Amino acid sequence: RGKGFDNVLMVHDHALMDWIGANSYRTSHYPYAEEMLDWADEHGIVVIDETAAVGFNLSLGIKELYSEEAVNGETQQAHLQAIKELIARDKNHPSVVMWSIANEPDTRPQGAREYFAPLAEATRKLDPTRPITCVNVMFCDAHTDTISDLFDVLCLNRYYGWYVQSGDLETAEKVLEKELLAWQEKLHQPIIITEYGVDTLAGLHSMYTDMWSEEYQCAWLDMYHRVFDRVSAVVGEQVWNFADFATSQGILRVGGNKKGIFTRDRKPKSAAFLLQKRWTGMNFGEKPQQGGKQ
Amino acid sequence: SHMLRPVETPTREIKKLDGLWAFSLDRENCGIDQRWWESALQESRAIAVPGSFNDQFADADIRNYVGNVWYQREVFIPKGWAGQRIVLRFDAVTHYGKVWVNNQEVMEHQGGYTPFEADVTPYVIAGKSVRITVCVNNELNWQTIPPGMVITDENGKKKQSYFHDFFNYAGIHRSVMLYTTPNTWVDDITVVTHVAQDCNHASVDWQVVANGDVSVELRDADQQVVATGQGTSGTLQVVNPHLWQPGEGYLYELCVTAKSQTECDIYPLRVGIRSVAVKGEQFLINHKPFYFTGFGRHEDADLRGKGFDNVLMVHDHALMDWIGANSYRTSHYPYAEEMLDWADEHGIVVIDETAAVGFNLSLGIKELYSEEAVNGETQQAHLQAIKELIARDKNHPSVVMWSIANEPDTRPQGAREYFAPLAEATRKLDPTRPITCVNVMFCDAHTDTISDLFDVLCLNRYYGWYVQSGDLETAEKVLEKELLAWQEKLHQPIIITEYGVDTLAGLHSMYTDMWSEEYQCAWLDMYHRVFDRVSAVVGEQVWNFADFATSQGILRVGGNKKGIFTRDRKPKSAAFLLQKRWTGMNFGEKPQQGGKQ
Amino acid sequence: SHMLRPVETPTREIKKLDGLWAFSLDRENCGIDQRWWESALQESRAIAVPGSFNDQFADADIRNYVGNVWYQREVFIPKGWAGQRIVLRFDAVTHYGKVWVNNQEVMEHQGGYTPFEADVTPYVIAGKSVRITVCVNNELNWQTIPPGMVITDENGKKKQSYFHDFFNYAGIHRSVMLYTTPNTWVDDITVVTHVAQDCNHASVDWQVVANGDVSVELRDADQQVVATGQGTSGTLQVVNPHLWQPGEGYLYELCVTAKSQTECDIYPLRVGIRSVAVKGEQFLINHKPFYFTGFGRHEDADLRGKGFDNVLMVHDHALMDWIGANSYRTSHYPYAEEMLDWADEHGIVVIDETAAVGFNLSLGIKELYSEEAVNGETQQAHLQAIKELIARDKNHPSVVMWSIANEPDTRPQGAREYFAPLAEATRKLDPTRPITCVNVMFCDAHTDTISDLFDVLCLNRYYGWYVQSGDLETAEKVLEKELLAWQEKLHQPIIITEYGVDTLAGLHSMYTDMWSEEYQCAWLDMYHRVFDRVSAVVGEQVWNFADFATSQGILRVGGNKKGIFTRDRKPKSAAFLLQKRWTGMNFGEKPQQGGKQ
Repeated sequence: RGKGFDNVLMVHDHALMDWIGANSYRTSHYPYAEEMLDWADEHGIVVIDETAAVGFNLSLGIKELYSEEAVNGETQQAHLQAIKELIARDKNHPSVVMWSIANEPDTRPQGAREYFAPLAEATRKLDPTRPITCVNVMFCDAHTDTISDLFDVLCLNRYYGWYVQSGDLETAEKVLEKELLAWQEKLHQPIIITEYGVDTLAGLHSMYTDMWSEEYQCAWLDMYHRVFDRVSAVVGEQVWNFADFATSQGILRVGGNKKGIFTRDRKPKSAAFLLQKRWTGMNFGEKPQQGGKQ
Repeated sequence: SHMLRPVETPTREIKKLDGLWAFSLDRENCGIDQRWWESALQESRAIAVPGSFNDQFADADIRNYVGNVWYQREVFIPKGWAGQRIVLRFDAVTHYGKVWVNNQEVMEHQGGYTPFEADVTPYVIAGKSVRITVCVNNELNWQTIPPGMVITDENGKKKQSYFHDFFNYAGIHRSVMLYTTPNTWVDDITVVTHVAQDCNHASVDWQVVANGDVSVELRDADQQVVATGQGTSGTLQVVNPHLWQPGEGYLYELCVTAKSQTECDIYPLRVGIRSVAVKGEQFLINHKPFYFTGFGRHEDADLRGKGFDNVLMVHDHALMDWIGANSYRTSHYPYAEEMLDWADEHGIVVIDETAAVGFNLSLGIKELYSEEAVNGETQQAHLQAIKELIARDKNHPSVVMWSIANEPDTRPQGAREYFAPLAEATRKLDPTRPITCVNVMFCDAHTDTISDLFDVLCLNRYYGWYVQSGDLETAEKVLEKELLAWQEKLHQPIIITEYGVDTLAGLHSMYTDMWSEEYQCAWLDMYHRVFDRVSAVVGEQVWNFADFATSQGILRVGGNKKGIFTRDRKPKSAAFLLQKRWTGMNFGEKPQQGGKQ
Repeated sequence: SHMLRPVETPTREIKKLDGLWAFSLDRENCGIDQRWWESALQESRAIAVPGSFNDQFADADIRNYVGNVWYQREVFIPKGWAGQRIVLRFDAVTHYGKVWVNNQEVMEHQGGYTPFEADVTPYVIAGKSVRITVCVNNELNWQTIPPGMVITDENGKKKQSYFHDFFNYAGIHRSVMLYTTPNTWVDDITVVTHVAQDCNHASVDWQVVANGDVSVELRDADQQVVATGQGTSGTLQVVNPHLWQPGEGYLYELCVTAKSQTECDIYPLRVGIRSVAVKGEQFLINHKPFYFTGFGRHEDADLRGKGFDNVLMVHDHALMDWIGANSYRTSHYPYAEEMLDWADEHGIVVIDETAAVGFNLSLGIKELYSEEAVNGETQQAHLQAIKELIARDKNHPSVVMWSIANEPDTRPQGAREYFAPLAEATRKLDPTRPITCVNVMFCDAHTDTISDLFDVLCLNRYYGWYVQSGDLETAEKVLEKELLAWQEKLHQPIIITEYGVDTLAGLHSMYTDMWSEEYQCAWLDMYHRVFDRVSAVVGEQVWNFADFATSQGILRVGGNKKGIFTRDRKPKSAAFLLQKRWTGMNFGEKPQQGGKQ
């Protein structure tokens, strides 16, 4: 039963998270049901509410389609009502600490700053108790006409040696920090990476830490780690997918896309074993040592 | 310039391929500087030859390394080679190799997949140990074949990029041997075997000698003689029905004798009497329509990369045999000796290609005009690549066509300027076989180049995978209407040289979806449906014998899974599908109309 | 009849382990008296050597077949050889090979993991070609090493049944040369080095009964003659020595020299200053107490099983290197030439075993013979097995034991009695290197035969595997109190030779279940803690290196997944433990048995 509710799945996944040391997650690319109230509350799990606001590009084959004559008034107003309906529901829930208003929104073409800011300014008027956010794509340089200013914690989710720099970990780190440094200054606000990951086929090992192997995901993941906790600005790290999950038709994606730390049936990849040493060898809720004595 | 295959006779050959050699990485570019070929190879570990070197060591920085590498070997010249012409050849060294036999440089080569042999006695006296050093380079540029493009990092860090699919494995892939002939020796031969309405005839013979008087006799299926021949470079011999055919491989045995006043040289050459012609949208072999069924393949195995190994060749052919495959195309470069070996004895019909993939800037999934980065210079290298392959494969009856390139972009302006000469050039080199140039997806929007300047249409169709994702009925519609387009337009025979989908090995779905065995099957069955209803389709070659390693990228699951067989030769469900279809097919004859409503 | 594995100089040889001998099976029998060795081979098929005949043709009816197989190759004998003799060598034909040359029995053998030796130039011409027929026998019986029983099924379905894990891969698994040598020739050498913490002084001795006179030049590395004494047997000296170490394996080269008025022969054989003996309950070489770190191995590869590959060797060895194992047992049979090459050069310490395995009816985990077989003709054969095996590796610096048999049954009937005399024979064939034997799961003051006679008890078990299934904590309880038990009884050094689990390569789970990656890992280091916590334990060697093929049954799946690596060398998460643990040791020394708290 995809996208459907199960008491078991909730008791179990939550047990996974518990074990593996994650205190948080975004309901991603839509609102969930009632894991909110139950789990996050009771166990103090901090959630970053998102909206089913996703897929505002023609920009990633990785035709034609409409270019901002749609994604217009009737759609902004609908986007309005989406944020209405979503604050209606979780405005009490102690586990809600943000409102992500949209994921991966395109910020360059045409009339972007203009559609968007009024919605920052409406939601604001519906909750000022919890700061609002928005989730960035891979365009960066002093960059968004719309996202930069209006939001309180920039949430940036990328794959810096994945669809470009394929498997070059060392340069991808170079590019990673100098661009966190870049993102650091511009806004002098707190930065949370919301989708960091790789695609890894559950049962694949190899000596050369190849792409799509267990030992790549592991090497790759902790490449991030080092430049992560080495930047004052970074305050949130959230690995992109929990489990493999189904995806639309195409190539790039296989049986879903194998982007989970766990598999669809919750069997754990070797990456679950990193993120449980790292993630519990922290003190509760506090940045690790950004350097250890030498 | 001009060679023949070392066969053992009053010629003898010593195999020098124990491939226990001393390997070093010339990590900074100094091997040649510090004259490394003239002393003990420092830091030199043990490596196998024949074999690629990328995979042997389970080491990442050796795999994706890009400069230069050395091969050092202590070897022993036979006593008995007294006043003998002693030549040293390498059946292949992949992108570059110069050979120092004890501080004498004797040979260097460019073609990555063809032989190069240099030498007479002068540089070695019999009965003592020589130290052979090979410099192998693995760089591709715009004049190389394949083409390539190398990115240098901010810091003399060299990172090779290319435009083909399969991993750029480099090293001595094939056998290296020291071999000897007397001072009279047949240097080259050429045979052309005509047949007429099947009961009949002619076996043309041409010749070139190293100061000798060639006598020729074409002798045996049973060892008894059956024709005799005149002198240097002349003949036509004539007899009865015994032929070489797709089904069996039946081959005669023509030997060449040269004669100076004292010295002698007898070389034997196997001869398949077969007719190969294309007449009006039919590919005739011994004058009857033939139907290709088979594989595009690669020279790719599990630890040896592109290295050559007998066992695989024996196994893979048991698998091609079982599946009912009658043909294959050497998918992207010349293959080694599976030509005579096994393609000739069992009359497997081969399409052999040159090393030319990636003349395309479009297939991603720095740049801008596919010309004056493709030169009259590359054109030259290309012509050279061709020249060296026809050279070696000229006589193999297995080979029934030449493919001079794979999937070049023929939209740009010079495409036709570039191929037309290469087209006319390969025909003047061997008129006996049709030529072809394997097609990417283009049909009226296929453009200038030379489907028309070629003899039989080979089309690569890895379709739904990319264009109509996972859709069958829309995919069937365009396939058939495109295939027809190519009929009306060129009226030549059409071979589908690539058709299939990446399929994870054990991934089953009740919704046949992408990467599921169930899917591979439907997709393959769809194709067949439409082949079977388009007359000009005279052959199907499924894209891929087995999962083979690839270059970098997302569409690339480690060793992207293009195969029917796994890289460890295990059958995906799709194999049994082809077993039924192909062996259900009475041999070599296209099905009459394949389904019917 | 003992031998020396060829090398060259004015001994030369022609690798003729070429590919593609002709191949036929003998069913409805009839081969040996239908004079098949001439008039050659109707209806054969191509086969390659060296390798198995089993997996090559991807066929069950060949794979499982038992009985006689025919193998036939032609070869030109080199001119410039008419002077010397023409010795033909197979480095093994698996169970039984009856060589012929043009029409007459040339050699015969039953070993199977050891060499043959025959023709000294007398049978046919020094300058022409001569067909070489071989007949190979798969079958095993109780007087055969790897004993088994063949049951001819009703109307002749002759199935073979055996008593060990690995599959009954047969045929010419190894390199089949032929060689040259002058009529005075060295032959049958013997060397060995006794040392103190300071020096020195290895031994000259050998059977050159052929026309030769005596000369012995020993070299260090790099062509410096040092300390040479010239009479067939007089010991030598060291000014001060650079001694054979497991880290480095520095070895000397002494060129035996047999002088004559007619054609004197010089031979190169290298040698290493190995200090091999036991002292109390500790294992010392160059007089230090070091640790064994390896796997049990097998000669099993994906397409040519039990057959030789230069690549596989360069690669596997690279794996071991990376993963921190300095040792291994050739398991359940002798190998080929990884001995000399790798172990020597890299100082890898090997524990030679014999194809002595499967001496029980005792583990379904019928009837069969109970010690009326496994008798005299079989002990004598077991005798000859130890003969043939010491013949070969008595020089090899990497040989530090002789395991005489694996998993031998020690309780039923007449065990102490068959066995001790073989401890007492081998002793008489080498006292330079201590002998051993490998235990099964019966323990309590236990073996009638094994306990006393051997120098380092070698015990390989699975203490929470086929019993105590997955109970790690009690299995540890039981593990130590039984190492304690094994500790005292014999006050000798104890090496565990097969410790492992079965793990399906791609299986993870939260509950460290059986057959998961994270069980093998948890399980393996459960051993680890009780291991290095027992003074007595000096050797740990994980059972299998890679998955490998096994006989028919249930308990075992695709082999049995008992390797740290998979058959195609892809590494399980256990390779990642045994490489942290195994390199976070100091070279060759027991870890801290406790770390401060």
